[PDB]
Amino acid sequence: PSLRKFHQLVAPFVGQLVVTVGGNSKKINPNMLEMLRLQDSQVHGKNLYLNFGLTEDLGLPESFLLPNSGLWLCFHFGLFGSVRASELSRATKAKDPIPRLVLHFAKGFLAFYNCRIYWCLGPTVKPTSDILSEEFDRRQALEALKQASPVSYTLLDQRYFAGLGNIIKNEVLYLARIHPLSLGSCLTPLNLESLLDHVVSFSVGWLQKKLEGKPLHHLIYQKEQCPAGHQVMKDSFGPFQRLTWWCPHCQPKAE
Ligand SMILES: [Zn+2]
Repeated sequence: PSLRKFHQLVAPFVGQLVVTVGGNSKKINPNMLEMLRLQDSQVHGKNLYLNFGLTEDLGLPESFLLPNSGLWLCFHFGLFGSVRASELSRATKAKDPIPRLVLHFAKGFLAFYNCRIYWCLGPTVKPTSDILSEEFDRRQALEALKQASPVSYTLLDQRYFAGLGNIIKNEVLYLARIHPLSLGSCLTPLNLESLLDHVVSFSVGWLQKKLEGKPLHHLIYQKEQCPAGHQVMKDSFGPFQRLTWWCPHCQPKAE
């Protein structure tokens, strides 16, 4: 799979609106891409990055209230991954293969075969740091987590947990039932693995909930009482300070 050819195929569609979508991969719900423009396409290290959005002059969206910057889709091509332009592949005597995704433009369409398709932060950040990307360097992440500093400070480090902000920090911390100020050296590997997995789970879940616009129920973020019902405490901590919520009863400090 030479991704240079794939990029050459994708290039004529850059700047064109997406009319409709098809395929059998509905995990990302590609119908979000309707009436959006393929604003950019780039290739870096066995991955293909496509950007969809509505950017007008000066970088402003179409309709503005004072009162986004586009979505990035990552395509990780395996040994037999491929993309087609205005044509569909046929089987080689093993029924025709079904494309994972088909994007329709007025000029033509693109079909992607045998590839992993997931949202990502984009090319600007290294995929190893990206928490959304499947190619997430969990070795690097745990090496960062085992440091002396409290877990909130390490989690907010974009070099190793890129894309992780305040809300994900608080929710992932409550889900593992660990205190925000607990040290990464003074935590069990069980809790560390649970936290690291909850990162990847809650990130993609929250992203999918936010894209579809469905109302999201916050567990501990800006909540007066925890799910169990204990009063929630609020204070500011940082390595630059940020607002934090935690339940001391649910999340002991644990020396
Ligand atoms: Zn509680």
